[PDB]
Amino acid sequence: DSFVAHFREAAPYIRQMRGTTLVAGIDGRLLEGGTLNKLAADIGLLSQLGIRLVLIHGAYHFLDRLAAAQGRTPHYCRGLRVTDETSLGQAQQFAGTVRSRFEAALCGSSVPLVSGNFLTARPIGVIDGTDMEYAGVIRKTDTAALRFQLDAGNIVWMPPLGHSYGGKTFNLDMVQAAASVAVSLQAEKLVYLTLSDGISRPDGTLAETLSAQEAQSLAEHAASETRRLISSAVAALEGGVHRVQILNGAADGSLLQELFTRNGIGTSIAKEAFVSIRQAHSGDIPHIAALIRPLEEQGILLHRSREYLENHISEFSILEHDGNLYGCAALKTFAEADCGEIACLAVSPQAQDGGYGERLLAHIIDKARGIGISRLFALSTNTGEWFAERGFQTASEDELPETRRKDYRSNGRNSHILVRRLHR
Amino acid sequence: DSFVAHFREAAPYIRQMRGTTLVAGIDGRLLEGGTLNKLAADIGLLSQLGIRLVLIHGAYHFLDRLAAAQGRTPHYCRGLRVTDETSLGQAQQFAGTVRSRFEAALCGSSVPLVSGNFLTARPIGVIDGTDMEYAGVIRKTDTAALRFQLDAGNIVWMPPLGHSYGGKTFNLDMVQAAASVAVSLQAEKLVYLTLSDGISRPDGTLAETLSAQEAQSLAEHAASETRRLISSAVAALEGGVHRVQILNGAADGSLLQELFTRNGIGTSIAKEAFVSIRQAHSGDIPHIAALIRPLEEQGILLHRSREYLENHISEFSILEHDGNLYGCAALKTFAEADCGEIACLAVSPQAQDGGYGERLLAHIIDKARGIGISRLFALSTNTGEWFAERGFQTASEDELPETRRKDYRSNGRNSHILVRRLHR
Amino acid sequence: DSFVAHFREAAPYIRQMRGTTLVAGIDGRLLEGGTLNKLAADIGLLSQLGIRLVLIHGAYHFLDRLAAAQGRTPHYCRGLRVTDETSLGQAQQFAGTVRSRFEAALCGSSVPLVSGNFLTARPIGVIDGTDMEYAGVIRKTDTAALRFQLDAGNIVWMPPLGHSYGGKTFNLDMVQAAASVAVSLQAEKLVYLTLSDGISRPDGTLAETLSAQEAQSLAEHAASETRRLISSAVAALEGGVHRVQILNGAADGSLLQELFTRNGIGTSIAKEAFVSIRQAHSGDIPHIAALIRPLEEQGILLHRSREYLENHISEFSILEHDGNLYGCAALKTFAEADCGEIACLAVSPQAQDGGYGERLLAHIIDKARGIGISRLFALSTNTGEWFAERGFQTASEDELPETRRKDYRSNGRNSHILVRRLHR
Amino acid sequence: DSFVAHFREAAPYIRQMRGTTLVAGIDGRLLEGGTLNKLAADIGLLSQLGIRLVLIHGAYHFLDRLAAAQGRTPHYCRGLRVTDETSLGQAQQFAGTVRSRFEAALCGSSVPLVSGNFLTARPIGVIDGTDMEYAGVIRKTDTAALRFQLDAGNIVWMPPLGHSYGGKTFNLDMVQAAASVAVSLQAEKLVYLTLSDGISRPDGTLAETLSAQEAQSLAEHAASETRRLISSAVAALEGGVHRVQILNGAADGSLLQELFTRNGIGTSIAKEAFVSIRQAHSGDIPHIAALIRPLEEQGILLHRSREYLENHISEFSILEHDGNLYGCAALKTFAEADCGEIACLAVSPQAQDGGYGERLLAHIIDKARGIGISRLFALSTNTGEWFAERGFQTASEDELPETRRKDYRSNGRNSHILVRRLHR
Ligand SMILES: CC(=O)SCCNC(=O)CCNC(=O)[C@@H](O)C(C)(C)COP(=O)(O)OP(=O)(O)OC[C@H]1O[C@@H](n2cnc3c(N)ncnc32)[C@H](O)[C@@H]1OP(=O)(O)O
Ligand SMILES: CC(=O)SCCNC(=O)CCNC(=O)[C@@H](O)C(C)(C)COP(=O)(O)OP(=O)(O)OC[C@H]1O[C@@H](n2cnc3c(N)ncnc32)[C@H](O)[C@@H]1OP(=O)(O)O
Ligand SMILES: CC(=O)SCCNC(=O)CCNC(=O)[C@@H](O)C(C)(C)COP(=O)(O)OP(=O)(O)OC[C@H]1O[C@@H](n2cnc3c(N)ncnc32)[C@H](O)[C@@H]1OP(=O)(O)O
Ligand SMILES: CC(=O)SCCNC(=O)CCNC(=O)[C@@H](O)C(C)(C)COP(=O)(O)OP(=O)(O)OC[C@H]1O[C@@H](n2cnc3c(N)ncnc32)[C@H](O)[C@@H]1OP(=O)(O)O
Repeated sequence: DSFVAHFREAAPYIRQMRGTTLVAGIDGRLLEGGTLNKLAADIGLLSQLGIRLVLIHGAYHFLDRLAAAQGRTPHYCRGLRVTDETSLGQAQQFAGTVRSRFEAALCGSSVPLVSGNFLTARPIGVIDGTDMEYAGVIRKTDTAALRFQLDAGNIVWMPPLGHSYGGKTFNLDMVQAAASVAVSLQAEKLVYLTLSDGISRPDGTLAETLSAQEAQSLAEHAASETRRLISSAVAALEGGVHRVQILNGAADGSLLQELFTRNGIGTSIAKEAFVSIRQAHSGDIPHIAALIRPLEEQGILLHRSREYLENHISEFSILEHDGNLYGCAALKTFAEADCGEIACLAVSPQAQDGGYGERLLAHIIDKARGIGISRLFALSTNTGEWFAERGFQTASEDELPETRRKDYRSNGRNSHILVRRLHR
Repeated sequence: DSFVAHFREAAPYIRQMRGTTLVAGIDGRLLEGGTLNKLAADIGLLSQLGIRLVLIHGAYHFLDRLAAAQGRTPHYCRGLRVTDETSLGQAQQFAGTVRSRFEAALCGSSVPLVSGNFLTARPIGVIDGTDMEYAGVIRKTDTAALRFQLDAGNIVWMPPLGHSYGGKTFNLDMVQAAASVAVSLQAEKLVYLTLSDGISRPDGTLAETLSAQEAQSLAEHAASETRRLISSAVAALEGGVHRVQILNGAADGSLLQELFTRNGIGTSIAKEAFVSIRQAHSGDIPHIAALIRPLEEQGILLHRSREYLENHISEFSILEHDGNLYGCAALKTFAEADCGEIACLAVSPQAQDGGYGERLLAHIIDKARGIGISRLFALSTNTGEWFAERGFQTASEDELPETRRKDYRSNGRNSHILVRRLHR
Repeated sequence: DSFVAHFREAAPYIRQMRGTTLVAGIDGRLLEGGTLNKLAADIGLLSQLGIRLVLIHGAYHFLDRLAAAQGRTPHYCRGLRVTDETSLGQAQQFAGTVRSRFEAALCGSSVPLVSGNFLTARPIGVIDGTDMEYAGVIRKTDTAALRFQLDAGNIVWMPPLGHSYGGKTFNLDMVQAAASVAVSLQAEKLVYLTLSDGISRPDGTLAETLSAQEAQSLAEHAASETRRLISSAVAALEGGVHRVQILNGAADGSLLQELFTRNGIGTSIAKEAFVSIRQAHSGDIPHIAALIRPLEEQGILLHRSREYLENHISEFSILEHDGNLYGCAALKTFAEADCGEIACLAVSPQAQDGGYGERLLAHIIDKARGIGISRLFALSTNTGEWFAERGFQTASEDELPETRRKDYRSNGRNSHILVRRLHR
Repeated sequence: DSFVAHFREAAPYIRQMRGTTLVAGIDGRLLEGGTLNKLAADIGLLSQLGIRLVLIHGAYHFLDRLAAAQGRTPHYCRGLRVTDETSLGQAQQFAGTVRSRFEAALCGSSVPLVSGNFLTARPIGVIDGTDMEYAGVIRKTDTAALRFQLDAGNIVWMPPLGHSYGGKTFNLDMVQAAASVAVSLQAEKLVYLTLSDGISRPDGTLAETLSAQEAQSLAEHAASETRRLISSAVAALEGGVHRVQILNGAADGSLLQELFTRNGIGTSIAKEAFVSIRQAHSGDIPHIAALIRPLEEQGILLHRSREYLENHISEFSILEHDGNLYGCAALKTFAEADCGEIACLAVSPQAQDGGYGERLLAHIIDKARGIGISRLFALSTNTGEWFAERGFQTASEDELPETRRKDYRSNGRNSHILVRRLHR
C-alpha cells in the first residue's frame, strides 16, 4: 500500500502507545549483528513517538560463547546460570561494550540515553543443593529515579547487573529482571525481543494471541526457554503489566510491525480479569429484580413482572463476585433460527464503568453463537449508542423478527432498534 | 512499499517535526466536505506526533456564497474584503458551525482542542478611497497565552475574528492572519491548505521548491490569489518562519505526504540568509593570510606562502559582510578535466557554526560544476569528518590526480583523502 | 453609604470567594441586550477578584424565537427539547455569535477567555415514547483540562453543545449541564442567572434563603421552569456543590450584590448535612458517661455523678449516626424564666472538628428558645473562646441566675462565664 | 584536635562548596586498589554535602598494561594516544568494568549515580604526519542534559568515550575532556586526582598555590605529563572555571583535606583577572580629580586641591583598562618609618562591586610593604567597615603618626581610624 494508508493505519496505535511505558528485554545476540543498527534505529523512532523506554539486555549467550572457547563449561539451575567471579567480570566487560555500541548505533543513524544505578540485587543463594554464587535477583528497584528519567524523555538502558549494600555485583537474569522492572513501573507493555518468531502451538502454528491461561497450558509441552519466557510473562501480567509481547528481534522491522499494525508478527499475551458469569437459576430473581426495578421506574428498561423472570430464568445470565450480583443480561430467541435479542442488560451502578457491561454482552454473544444465531438485536430507549459503539448497526421495525415487530408496535416505547451480525 | 519501509522513511521527519510549531491556514471550503473528516483525522495524528498546532480558517468563500444567494455582492480591495455588520454577523455564525463540526470530526474518528481570545484586531481603515469597514488586521497577539496552551499539548483553533478594546469585532483575512501568528510564535512551519496543488511555474509545472526570491519573481505573472499567497509567505519567512508550504488540503492525505516524505505534494518556500560570496582579488590577501595563518601554525592547513596567494588569487573565493571577511575557500584544477579539489576552507572562529563553512563549500561546488568538474577532492588532516558528513567519501592516494598524488607524497602530512561526485 | 464602607463590607466576601470556583449557568436571553455589557463587565471583575469561572449558556429561547418565525414548532419532554439536525445547526450558529459577542463585550470595557472540547455528550434517547433526537446529556467531562485552564487564571466559556465518539453533536440543556459541570469540578458555587428575581414562596415573597428540603417542598406547587431549576440545584448540592444561587441576570449589578453583600437579591440554597439529634433517654447514659468521664478527669467538665444523669436525662440531647453516639449537650433552666444554661457540651474526639459541636449548640438554642429563654449562659474552664466566637459575651458571677451564682461560688472551679441573647 | 573543632573548621568550606559543581578527572589506576573504596566513599560524602559531581576517568594506563602484555606497543603524539579498533574495544570493556566497580564501591559502604550519552566526539585526525585513528576530542557536550541530572541531585559518571553522528566511538583523553566539560558547565572547581602530590617547584617543594602565570612558567622545565596537566588546567581557567586542583587520589582522604581545610594537600591554581595598576603621572590628574570630586562634595573624601595632587602625584596609583580610569588610591608616609596610610581610595561607580577596590588596596599594601611599612592606617568617615572586613582593626587618634594626629584634630571630620599590620 501507499504511504498515507500505512501512516493512517499506524495512527491509532501511535495514539495508544504515546506517553506509555514499554520495557524491552533484549536477547544479547541482537546486540551484535546488523541486527543492532536496525534495532537502535527502531528504538530511536519509538522514542520520537513519545514512548517511554526501559531497555534491559541479557548476557548468558555471550557468557557461554566464552565458556566454550575458554575450556570451562556453563551450569544452569532451573534456567538460571551459576556465575563466578570470572564470568561476573566478563559480564561487566560485555555490558560496557554493548552499551557503547548501542549508543553509537543509536547516535549514528542523540535521542537521550541514560543509565543509572536503579537496581539493587541480592544472590539467589542455593538452588537444589547447588550454589548459584554470583547469580542475582533484583531486591529493590529505584522506581522513582526511573520514572524521573522517563518523565524527562530519556531512554533508560540497563545491563543485567545489580549491586548490593555489601559492595558486590550480581548477574541478573534478563527475562525475569525485565518482568520485575515492568511490574515496578506498571509498564503498559513488556516486550521480549528474542531470536524466534513468537510462541508456537502444538502443531507449529504461531500463537498470534494468547490469554495467560492459554500461555500457561502451552508450557506443559514446551521447550525450557519458552517455558521461562511464559512464566515470566505470566507473572508480569499477574503483577499488573497490561500486555507482554514476544517477537523475533532479529527479523527486520518486527518491533514496528508489532506495535503499529492491527496484525503484528509475534505473540501477544494478556490476562482476562476474573468474572464469574453463569446461568441464572431462581435464587437470583430477587437480586435481578432489585437491580432491574429502578431502571424500569426510570423508563430505561422494559416494564417487567416477576412471573416472567421465574418462567424465563433460563434465558438470563448473571455476573457475580463474592456471591454478590453485579450484572444481568438476557438472550431471547425467535421463530427465525438466525435471530436473537439481548435484553435486560444492567450493571449495578456502583460497579459500572469497569467493563462488566461488555463482559455480559460478550457472554450473550457466545451463548447466541452456540445455538446458531448470527443476528443479535438490541432495542434500547436510552442506551443505543452503547450498542452502536460495540458493533451494533441501526435497523428498522420491519427488520425485527415478526413477533418482536408486533410486541414493539404494541409496547409503544418507540425504542431504537439495532443489530449485530455474529460469525460462525 | 511495505509498512516498515514507509514508517522508517517517515522516521527522520517525525524527528524533525516533534515539539515544533506549525501554523495551518485553512481554506474554509475544506471545512465542509468529506475533506473535513480526512483533515481532522490527519490533524489528530499530527497532534499525536507531538506537533504544536495552531489552526486558522478563512471565511471569504462562505461569505460570497451567501452574498450571491442573498442578492448582495462582494467587494474586494487589494484582495481584502469589505465586510459590513451583516457579513460580520454571518462570519460569527460560520465560525461557530465550523468549530463545532471540526470538533465532532476530530472527536469522532479527544485530542485536546482549545480556543481563546488570543487576537486583538483593529480595522484596516480605508484603502484607496474605499472604506473596508469591519475588515480587520491583527493589532496584538497574546503570544504567551498561545505558547501556554501549546506547551500543555493543546491544539489551538482560531476563527478569522478578532476584537478591539472598543468592544467591536473584525473579520481577519486568513492568509495574512496565519502569517502574522506564525511570526509572533516564530513557528518553524506555516502551512497553507488550499484547493490547488501548490504553486505552478510559467509552464504549468508545479514548483516543488522555491527560494523567497523565486517565489517573488513568479508573482509578476501570477493570478491574484496566488500573488497574495506568495506575499504573505514571503513576509512570514522575512519575519522569522523557517518554512512555508502550499498544499491542496482537498487532496486526500496531502498533509501527511508533505510533512513526512522526502518528496511531498505542493510547494515549499524557504529563505536563503544573505551571504556575499565573491571572487577574491588581491585586496583580500592580507585578510585571507591572517585567517589562514594560525591554522597553518596549528597543523590544520597546509603550509603556505603569500606569493602563492598572489599568483593563485583567482582560485579563491571569500565570504564577507559589512566589508569584513569571515571565510575563504579555494578551487584547484588538474590535468584531469574531471577533477577538482577544495583547499583552504576556513571560517573566522567568531563567525563559526552559523553555516558559513557549508556556504563556501556549496559555492566551490557550483564553481567546480560550471567548469565541468564532476569529482571534488578534499585532503584534510584534522577536518575530514566535516567533509564525510557533507557528501565526501573516503579515497586513496592512488585515486588523486597524478600530480596531486605527487605533492601529497612529498608533503608528508599524511592527511585523509576524500572525494565527492558532482552531477551535471 | 460611602465607598470605604462598601468596600470594607465586600471585604469578607472577597476573602471567601477568592481562589474558589463558580459555575454560572446563563440564560441566553441575557446574551443580547444591554444586559450583555453589564454582565461581561461584572464577570470581568469576578475574574479580577481571583474567582475561577466556568460559564455555560443555554440556547432554548433562541431556538423557539426561530421555531416560531420559521413556521415550525418546539416540542418539550419533561422540559428537555427535541432538537433536530436543523435546530442543532442553528444552535451551532448561535453559540458562535454569542461567544464572539460576549468576548467583544468583555474585551471592550483581555481577561483571558478560553473555550475547549471539555464535554463529551450522548443522546438522551427516547422519553415516554418520544424520540429526543439530537438532545444530549453530558457523558464525560474532561475535569483535568478544565482545572488546568482555571489554574492558569483563564475564564472558561462553554456552549450548550457536546460531541460523541461517533462524530455527532448534541444540544445540552444548560440548567442541567451547569449542575453536572459544577459537580465534576466540585465548584463551591453554582449560580443560575435567570430573568426572574429568585424563587418565590406560596405568597409571592422572595425566598432569600432555602434548605434543599425547603426548596424541594416549594416545587410541589411551582411553575415547571422553577421546578427544573430546583431539581438541578438539589442534585448539584447532593453531588457536592456547597451553594447554588438563583438571580435575575437582567437586573443591573445583581451578581455583585449577590456575592459581596450580607444581603443579596435572589435565592440561595444549601444542604444541611445529616445529624440525628434527639432527646436522651436512659439507654444513652452509659454512652454519655464514657464520653464525659475523661473530660471530668481532665478538669474540663464539671465533676458529675450517674444518679444526676438518670434524674436529669430529660435535659440532655445526644447526637448520633448509625446508632453510635458522637455528642451530648444539656439545657439547664432556672427560677428566672428568661435564663438557660448550656452545660456538658462534648463531642467524641474522633468525630471532632466536623461541626458536631455547633450542631448541638444550635439545637440547645432552639430548645431554649421554644421554652421562652432569651439568655443562654455557658460556664467553661478551658473552652470559653469556643463560645466567645459563637455569639457568647463575657459576663460576671453577679449576672448568673441566683442559684447558679451559688453553685458557682461553692464549686470553686472559677470558670469563665459567658451568655448569649436569643431572639423571639 | 577534637571533632567539634574539625567540623567547625570544615564549616565555611561546606558553605562554599554547596550547590557548586565539581568536575573530577580521575586517573584510572585509582579505580582498582583499596584506593577505589576510599574514593567512592569520599565521593559519596561530597554528594551528601550538596556538591554537584561530574566524574570522568581515563583509560591510558590500562591500555598500556594491555599493550605491554599483548606484545603490541603504545604510541603517543603530543601526549595523545593512537588508539585502534582493538584498543577502542578494550577501552569499552574497561569503562564497563570500572563503572560497575565504582558503583558497587559507592553502593557498598545509593547515592544516585547516572551516566548518559552527553558527549559527541570526533577524531583528532592526523598529528604531525601521524594518524591518531580512533583518538577523539569532544565536539559537543549536551550541557543541558548534564545540568538536568545535576539539578536532580544525581552524580554524573563519564567514561573517556564519545560518539559521532557516523556511529563511531572514540577514546577521549581524560585530562582534556574534564577541562572541556568543566568549561561547558562553568564548574566552579575542576579537580585532577593523580598519583602524585600536586605540582613540584624547581627545588622539589610542593606548589601549594599557583597563579595560571606561575603554573605556566613552571612547565618550561617540567615533565611532560605535568605539562599536559598544566596546559589543560590553564585553558580551564581561561575558559571560566574558577579553580583547578591537583591531588594524589591515592593518598587516603586527600580529597577531603583539599576541599574542607584552610590547608590542603596538593596544588591549587587560579587566574588573576587583568588589572593594569600603575603609578599615576600628571596626565591622570583631571581623571583623578573628576572621580574624587563628587565624593568630596558628599563628605566622603577629604576636601582636596589640584595643587596637592600635582605635588603628590607620586603617592597615587591608578587602575585602568582600555586607557580609561576606574580607580585611584594613595599611599602616605610619615616621620615614623613603620607607618603608612591608604587615602583617597575611590572606584568609578559604574565599575564598582567587581573587586577593583580590593585590587587597589592590595597594591597599596604591596607598595607600603616594599618600603618597610608594617602598619597601614585608614581614616574614613563613611567607609570604615569596608576596611574592617579587610583586615583593618579599630584604633585611636593617640595611635596615629604624630603629625597625622595633628591634621586629624584640625580637620574636624571626626572620621573613624583603623590600621592593618603588614608582615615582612
Ligand atoms: C437492549 C438492552 O439491554 S437496553 C438496557 C441497557 N441497560 C441500561 O441502560 C441499564 C443502565 N445502564 C447501565 O446499566 C450501563 O452500565 C450499561 C449496561 C449500558 C453498561 O455497563 P458498564 O458496566 O458500565 O459497561 P462497560 O464498563 O463495558 O461500559 C462503560 C462505558 O459505557 C458508557 N455508557 C454507559 N451508559 C451509556 C449510555 N446510556 N449511552 C452511551 N454510553 C454509555 C459509559 O459512559 C462508559 O464509557 P467509557 O468506556 O468512555 O467509560
Ligand atoms: C580541504 C580543506 O579545506 S581542509 C581545511 C578545513 N579548514 C579547517 O579545518 C579550518 C578550521 N575549522 C574551521 O574553519 C571550521 O569552521 C570549518 C571550516 C571546518 C567549518 O566552518 P563553519 O562555519 O563552522 O561551518 P558550518 O557552520 O556549516 O559547520 C559547522 C559544523 O561543523 C562541525 N565541525 C567543525 N569542525 C569540525 C571538525 N574539525 N570535525 C568535525 N566536525 C567539525 C561543527 O562542530 C559544527 O557542528 P554542528 O553542525 O553539529 O554545529
Ligand atoms: C458550657 C460547656 O459545655 S463547657 C464544656 C465544653 N466541652 C468541652 O470542652 C469538651 C472537650 N472539647 C470538645 O468536646 C470540643 O469538640 C467542643 C465541644 C468544644 C467542640 O466540638 P466540635 O465538634 O469540635 O465542634 P465544631 O466542629 O463546630 O467546632 C470545631 C472548632 O472548635 C475549635 N475549638 C475546639 N476546642 C476549642 C477550645 N478549647 N478553645 C477554642 N477553640 C476550640 C476547634 O479548634 C475547631 O476550630 P476550627 O473551626 O478553626 O476548626
Ligand atoms: C581611607 C580611605 O580611602 S576612605 C575613602 C574610601 N572611598 C570611598 O568611600 C569612595 C566611595 N566608595 C567607593 O568608591 C567604594 O567602591 C569602595 C572604594 C569603598 C570599594 O570599591 P569596589 O570596587 O566597590 O570594591 P570591591 O568590589 O572589592 O568591594 C565591593 C564590596 O564593598 C562593599 N562596600 C562598598 N561601600 C561600602 C561601604 N561604604 N561600607 C561598607 N561596605 C561597602 C560593597 O557593598 C561590596 O560588597 P560585597 O562584597 O558584599 O558586594
